Amino acid sequence: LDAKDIVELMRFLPHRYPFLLVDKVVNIQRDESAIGIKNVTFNEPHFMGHFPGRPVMPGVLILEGMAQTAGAICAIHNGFDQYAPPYLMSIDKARFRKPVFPGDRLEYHVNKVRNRVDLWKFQCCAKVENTVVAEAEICAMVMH
Amino acid sequence: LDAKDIVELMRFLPHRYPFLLVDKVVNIQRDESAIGIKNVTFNEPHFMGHFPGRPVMPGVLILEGMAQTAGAICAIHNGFDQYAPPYLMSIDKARFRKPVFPGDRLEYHVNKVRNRVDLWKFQCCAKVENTVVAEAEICAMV
Amino acid sequence: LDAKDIVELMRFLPHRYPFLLVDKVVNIQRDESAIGIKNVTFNEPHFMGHFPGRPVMPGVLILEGMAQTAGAICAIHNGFDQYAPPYLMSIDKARFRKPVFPGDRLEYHVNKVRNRVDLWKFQCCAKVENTVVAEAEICAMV
Amino acid sequence: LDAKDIVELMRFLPHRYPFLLVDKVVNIQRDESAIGIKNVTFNEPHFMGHFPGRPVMPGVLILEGMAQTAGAICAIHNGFDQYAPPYLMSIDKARFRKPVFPGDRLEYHVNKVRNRVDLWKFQCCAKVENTVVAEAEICAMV
Amino acid sequence: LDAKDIVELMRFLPHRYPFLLVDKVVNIQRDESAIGIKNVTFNEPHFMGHFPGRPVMPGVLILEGMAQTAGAICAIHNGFDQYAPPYLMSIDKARFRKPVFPGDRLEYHVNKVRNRVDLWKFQCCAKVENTVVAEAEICAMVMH
Amino acid sequence: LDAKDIVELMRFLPHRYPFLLVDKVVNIQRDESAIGIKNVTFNEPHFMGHFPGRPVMPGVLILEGMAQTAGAICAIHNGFDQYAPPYLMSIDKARFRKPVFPGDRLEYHVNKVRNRVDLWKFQCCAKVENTVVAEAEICAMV
Repeated sequence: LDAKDIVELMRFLPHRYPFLLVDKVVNIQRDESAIGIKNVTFNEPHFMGHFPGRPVMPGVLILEGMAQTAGAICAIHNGFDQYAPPYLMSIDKARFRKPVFPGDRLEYHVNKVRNRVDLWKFQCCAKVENTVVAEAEICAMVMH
Repeated sequence: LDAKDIVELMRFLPHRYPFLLVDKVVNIQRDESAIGIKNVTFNEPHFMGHFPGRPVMPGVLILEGMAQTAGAICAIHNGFDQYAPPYLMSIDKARFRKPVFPGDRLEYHVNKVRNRVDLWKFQCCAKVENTVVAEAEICAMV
Repeated sequence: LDAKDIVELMRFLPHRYPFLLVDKVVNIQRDESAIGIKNVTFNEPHFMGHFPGRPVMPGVLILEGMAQTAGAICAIHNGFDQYAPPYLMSIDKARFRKPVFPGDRLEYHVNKVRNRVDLWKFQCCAKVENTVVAEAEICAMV
Repeated sequence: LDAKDIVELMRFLPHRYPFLLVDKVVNIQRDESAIGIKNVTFNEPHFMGHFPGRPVMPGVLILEGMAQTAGAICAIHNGFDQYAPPYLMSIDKARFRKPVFPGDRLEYHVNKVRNRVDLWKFQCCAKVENTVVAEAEICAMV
Repeated sequence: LDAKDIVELMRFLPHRYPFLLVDKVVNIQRDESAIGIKNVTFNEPHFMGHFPGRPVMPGVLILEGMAQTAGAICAIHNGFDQYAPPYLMSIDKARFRKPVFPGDRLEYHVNKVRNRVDLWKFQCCAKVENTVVAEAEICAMVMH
Repeated sequence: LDAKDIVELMRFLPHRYPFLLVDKVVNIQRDESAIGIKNVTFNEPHFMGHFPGRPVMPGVLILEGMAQTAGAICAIHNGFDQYAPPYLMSIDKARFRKPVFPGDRLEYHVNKVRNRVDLWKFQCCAKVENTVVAEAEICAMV
């Protein structure tokens, strides 16, 4: 199974700091499934304000992590890259079960559902230590 | 109808820079409805990486804007404040119709649906110049 | 009348984050007049320190806003761009009448006075909702 | 002659990062004159965008440097502090003669002219190695 | 064995963003040993410039991580906290063996050597997946 | 004797904000010795958290300053540049004698010891006003 480090990811994702929210993608099975890795550390800029004295990872950035891992494997598979950026179209059945904190390691399990005509839709679940922490169905399109 | 400037907001929202994503809240009708204001400007940190030479507002921060205006009127109404922080639980039927850019002014129209037992759920739609730019149903606890 | 969005602006202004202080320029009449747009939002880096718990837009950044809108229309008109960067030379009669806050929208009305030999000088006034909030006469070279 | 380090300054200036633009104030003669110290280093946030690959100190921040040194000695002298924040009102005869860069050390010589009824006006000149690099007359209220 | 989460750590370390470089401390045996946890993620501010397009963790921040975990257990043990800040005095035998990257998880193993009269000196080794990535002997003093 | 300003430095050091920790390098004698300049100012990001209301320069960034001035003269001498990045391997006999603050000007005196096969090791001492403030022996590869 394929894997991508951060420098490789940068070839398929246009996202940069402070908005590149996966560190690795592993167990990449073509197009259909992968698992994205995101280390959560206190030394991230969002923790300055979310929340002061009580750092907790904003759910929306988890969603964004998920979306980036999905979009990443699709850009890899479809011979696309950055220079052709994604555009988030829908999020459904997004459910947050447990807060995540500095020190936690997020694994974003994404499963295909659909990817055709510059438009993919994945089923994604976020785990921290085989505990499901969030889930959503995320759809985006891509432009050129 | 009630309004809150940024300094007042800061009393009900624990959120600070870089994650305080509403600038005002206006036409606050108790608990049931409001409209949050967010000016989009190029001089915001996320525009460094989203995207380089092509700044466009991340939809998730639109969601977060909506969630903040909701939670803010709920914190105001229920005699709560910060020190009792919110926790986003669900987002459903989230739909992004049109990209927003520096210079745009977002208005987050939120409408009650539910708020009881430290648990509210609102129906929210984001507009730029009477054009609906996004919509979601957001639910959080406190 | 011409207008420029942020991405276009970037071709005429070398300024980048955190010091690109206009979001749009509109009603561009050649070289002679324009109006620069700057949305003020809490999510800007300078509000971390100006001031803590009391965000208020620094007057010098309003100045810098005005200077950029002027220098932009001049760079556009004279077939210049970035790669040829401006150098602020003078500011006179600068007067700040009212504080501006998150949620506010600044319009920088600039009027020609002079532009020849890589050296322009404009009369600029900043408004927030047809209320004059500042004014200055600014001169720079290139 | 009196001096203030950064931690002392913080008691008289409400300004914080990224907008606290003097590091020291020395040769403080009551109320009438001082000299503000500002080290220019590449590791400052504004150099990210002013300019990319060509760091050069923004003139308006030099202005702001001067204003802060003035407002500081006034806050010290008049038994004021932060909690009573300044408001910049005018800038006149502002003239920038030479660009300043990382590695440079700015000295802001300020001279009284006026300070009464929460309203001072100073004559300020900025030097880098006994070379005048800018000058302005600045007035603010409190 | 004791452990401290980030909010607890904040009581014993005065360090804040962008210079709080441990996320957790675990297996805290009094004063004598612990292991500090630091997740390395791309979304940290230093990665903007170290290096552009090639994020690699600066060794000096690893040293700093180590020093913070040592100083943390000492502040805990000695009934100290922040408000009494540390002051780094020496670093010796600092050796960096392998680069660390976004996605990596740092464990800082620290062992006592000395702690008396507001002055401690620890032996510290940084591992990523039971692989020694760095080591140093770090001494600091504390003031009140 | 050779000198490099910040823009030149940028050609030999891959490091950028917020981790470019020298502003100049002067008295560059080939490869063998130099002196790096770093102005310490309050307006640097690390001073946000090191420490709040008590800014004091982190010793490790002093080390990093020294390492950068070393690696910079080595990159200059050996016809290298950035695109071939350095990797810090050892630090020994590192000793911090006196805290440095905003307003201070650091000078990093570095002296060769060794530089062969993409592997240099220098003896470095940091001074503020002819007072030795720190010292280390630093070794890196490329």
